[PDB]
Amino acid sequence: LTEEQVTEFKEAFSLFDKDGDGCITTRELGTVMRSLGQNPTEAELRDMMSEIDRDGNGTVDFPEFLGMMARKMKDTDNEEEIREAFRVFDKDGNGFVSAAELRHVMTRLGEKLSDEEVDEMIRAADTDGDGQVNYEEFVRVLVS
Ligand SMILES: [Ca+2]
Ligand SMILES: [Ca+2]
Ligand SMILES: [Ca+2]
Ligand SMILES: [Ca+2]
Repeated sequence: LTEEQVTEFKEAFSLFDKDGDGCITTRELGTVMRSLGQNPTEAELRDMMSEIDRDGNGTVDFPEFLGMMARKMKDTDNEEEIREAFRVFDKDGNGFVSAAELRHVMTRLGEKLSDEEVDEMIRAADTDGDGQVNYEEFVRVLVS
């Protein structure tokens, strides 16, 4: 992460760590959520904390909080990277990747494929039978 990002996350952490002791407990997470107009149960708060408490000591320190934010940012970036790739493959912007578009963009990526090979790729990913690859069909492949 950048210095900047670490700084914004340190500010956020400080808002949860009400007593300033360096860790966020389930009670402090309760106090933050109620201050936002929410009202979780104690079981729900233990469950939310469990997902972020990497070492299992029951509370969340700043390295664990930063690890949660870094993984959230990476998930958002991977999703954006796959969307951007789809928009680059869909050269005419109609929302579908055709066999001709896929053959052409693979050459830009350094792969010279035959029309039969690209047509096999289209049929493997084309789960609705329209002969083109739509965005969700593309995501399915890039996630497998
Ligand atoms: Ca604390
Ligand atoms: Ca911990
Ligand atoms: Ca297209
Ligand atoms: Ca399709």
